[PDB]
Amino acid sequence: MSPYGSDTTPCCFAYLSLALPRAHVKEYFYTSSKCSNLAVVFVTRRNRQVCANPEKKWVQEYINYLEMS
Amino acid sequence: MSPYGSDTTPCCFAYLSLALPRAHVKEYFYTSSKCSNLAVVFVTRRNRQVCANPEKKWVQEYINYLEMS
Repeated sequence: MSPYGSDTTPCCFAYLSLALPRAHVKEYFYTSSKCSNLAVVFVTRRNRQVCANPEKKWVQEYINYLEMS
Repeated sequence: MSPYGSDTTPCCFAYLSLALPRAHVKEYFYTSSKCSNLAVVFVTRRNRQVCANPEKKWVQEYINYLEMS
């Protein structure tokens, strides 16, 4: 437990019109609530995370695909 | 290297006047360049990081102390 919650917080704002194939992605995640902008963090099969804003339809498609698969 | 980057940025904007003693900290560090605010991340002896803006004297002293020790 950390009594002091004023620590390093993962935040991000990015997007990509050409998203990596769904076969390379493992799952999706959302940026910290501390972030002024809510973004989606895709975790690849290589466990490498990337940030993309949910307003991109590809992100929606990938989220919709990863939520069902 | 990553041809496709833009991922979670460890950022922070906080401070604490009642900071933990130098015996509780191991070292200091700076926030990522993607951060809109430069902050200092202190790494405790428990591998727990914490942030504090360098504008605080405690941070300056701890930086000056941790840079030498």
